[PDB]
Amino acid sequence: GLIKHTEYMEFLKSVPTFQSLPEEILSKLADVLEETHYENGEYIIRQGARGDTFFIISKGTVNVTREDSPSEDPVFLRTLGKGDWFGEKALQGEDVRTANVIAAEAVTCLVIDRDSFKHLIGGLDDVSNKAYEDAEAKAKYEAEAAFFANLKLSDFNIIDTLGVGGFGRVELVQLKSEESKTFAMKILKKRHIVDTRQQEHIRSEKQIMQGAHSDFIVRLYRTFKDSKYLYMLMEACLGGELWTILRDRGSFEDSTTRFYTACVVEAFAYLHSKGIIYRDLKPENLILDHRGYAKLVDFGFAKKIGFGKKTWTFCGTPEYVAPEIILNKGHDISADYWSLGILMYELLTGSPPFSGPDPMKTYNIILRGIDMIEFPKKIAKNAANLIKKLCRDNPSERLGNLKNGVKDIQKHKWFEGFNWEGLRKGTLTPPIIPSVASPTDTSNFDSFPEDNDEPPPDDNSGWDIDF
Ligand SMILES: Nc1cc(C(=O)O)ccc1CN1CCC[C@H](O[C@H](CO)c2cc(Cl)cc(Cl)c2)[C@@H]1c1ccccc1
Repeated sequence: GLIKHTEYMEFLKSVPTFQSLPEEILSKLADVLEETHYENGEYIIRQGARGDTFFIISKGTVNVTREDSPSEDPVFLRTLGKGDWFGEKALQGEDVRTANVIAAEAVTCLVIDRDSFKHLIGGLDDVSNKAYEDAEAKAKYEAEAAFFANLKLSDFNIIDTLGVGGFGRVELVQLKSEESKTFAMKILKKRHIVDTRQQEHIRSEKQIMQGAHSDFIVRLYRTFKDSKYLYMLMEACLGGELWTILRDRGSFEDSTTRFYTACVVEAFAYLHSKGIIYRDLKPENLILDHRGYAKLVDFGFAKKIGFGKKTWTFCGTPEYVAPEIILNKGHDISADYWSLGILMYELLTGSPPFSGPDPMKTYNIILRGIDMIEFPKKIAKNAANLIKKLCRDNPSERLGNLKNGVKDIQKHKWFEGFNWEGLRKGTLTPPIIPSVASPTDTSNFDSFPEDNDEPPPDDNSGWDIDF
């Protein structure tokens, strides 16, 4: 019906999830959705029954209940109303109903069975599948956040240590209910953060790392907190630290360094797309997963900046600080292209190019520039040429900040023959293949002694409110 199709259309444009979708999808949905009516107390879905239908509530309210066992009272889960929906798993295949949906008053639902939804999905356009992916990604992450929001620290067990410092430590943890699932738990002493004045640094680290979805960045699922520590639940990358592998090997070959530099270029293309400066690039910030792919791990100095704006915080290890940071001229994402040049040089030779006996002396040699360095014979011509373009003194003139952004780095002669697409798909063979026997294998990390020392003092000031 023309009227009914427009009423369905105007109703679908009022639902927060469906309104982003194109007109083709919303119109084709309106062409096949059908109305079903219920009354107060009537069961729409019964737990344990089989089903092949998804419901969108267009009028009234429903009570969602469930029983954990046959000899137990039903536990009330939630109440849903106009614009909400339920029964979606019946579209994806699984028929058994895991909860009752009972009408709280007179209800109308717009329904679409499994076969109709499948037939609608089966024949669609190429543009029609692109905004569908954005909405599927958005709801796939909100569902991930909800899975982790249910968990507590008491649901995990410590396996072994991955790293130790003044900050605290990084532990390989296993989820008690699923032994195939292991994570890297970074446990920070709140006292060390307060003594170093990193309250806002750790606060933006949580915001950046959780919102980031890149295969070249370590995921941060959630955080926890208690009176002494902050806990950051991350993706376990069991291939090992790039700094220990670099230490063990001395330096990396040209092709080896190229694959790791390419991993950082992808991570930076993603961060720079969101207006985020990384600022902490060095071999210690890279970790290999079980395949040998490299990912950025630490977002302590990272910062969300506005398009066309600069920042002025003097931060970082002196050898990796860009000249505009030393000179207090303000900096943006182009300080990461400088860092990329420093990383290439250290990975190819075992040492970064600029280093004095203290910070001030290191800053003095940086201000002298990359054209004042005698490049080792070890560094290939194309690699030396790319380093000099990445480490141009003026950030405006720096490669990656020119006409085509990061594409100017990707198109450089050093990367000729490099399969960027194969790297993004995960089919490019990495240069060092780590040996990982299981999710609990920590043999690619150094051994750490257990911490026998006293716990740090309690910190009950509410700067950690969001953790
Ligand atoms: N939450 C979540 C978790 C996961 C995961 O766990 O991986 C995956 C997906 C989602 C998002 N998903 C949830 C259910 C409702 C909707 O999806 C159904 C098809 O199931 C649907 C019904 C109609 Cl009538 C019309 C359209 Cl366009 C879609 C929505 C969705 C929203 C937009 C696009 C696709 C799906």
